Amino acid sequence: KVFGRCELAAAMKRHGLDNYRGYSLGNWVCAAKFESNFNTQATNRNTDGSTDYGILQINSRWWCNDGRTPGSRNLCNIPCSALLSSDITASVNCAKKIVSDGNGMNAWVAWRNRCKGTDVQAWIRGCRL
Ligand code: NA
Ligand SMILES: [Pt+2]
Repeated sequence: KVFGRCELAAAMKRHGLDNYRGYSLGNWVCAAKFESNFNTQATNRNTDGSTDYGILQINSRWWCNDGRTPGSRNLCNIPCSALLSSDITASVNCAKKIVSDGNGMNAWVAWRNRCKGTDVQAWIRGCRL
């Protein structure tokens, strides 16, 4: 599913990401734009053999089981395919564990490099939230 910007903002808000660990909703919408282009089906292979999955590009190295990342962890206790659903619940629930783990949104390379320190409130402008 490719979300619209305000459509994703509404879903992320409903699932409790606005101000989650102090990150405003615009931070999460910006992170999903640059991680996945708002596409729940996005997948990208990492150099270490792991893969990033879904609208927030969650890594099989630590967070999910994809059956091809040997020696890895599954800290969200899910198959990585759960992170590709049109329903973002599994991605949002897993993102909450990631952002809680001590590095905050720096875990998302695209957030660090393209969102951090920018006018992230622009990402929710015009939306009826
Ligand atoms: Na894993
Ligand atoms: Pt939820």
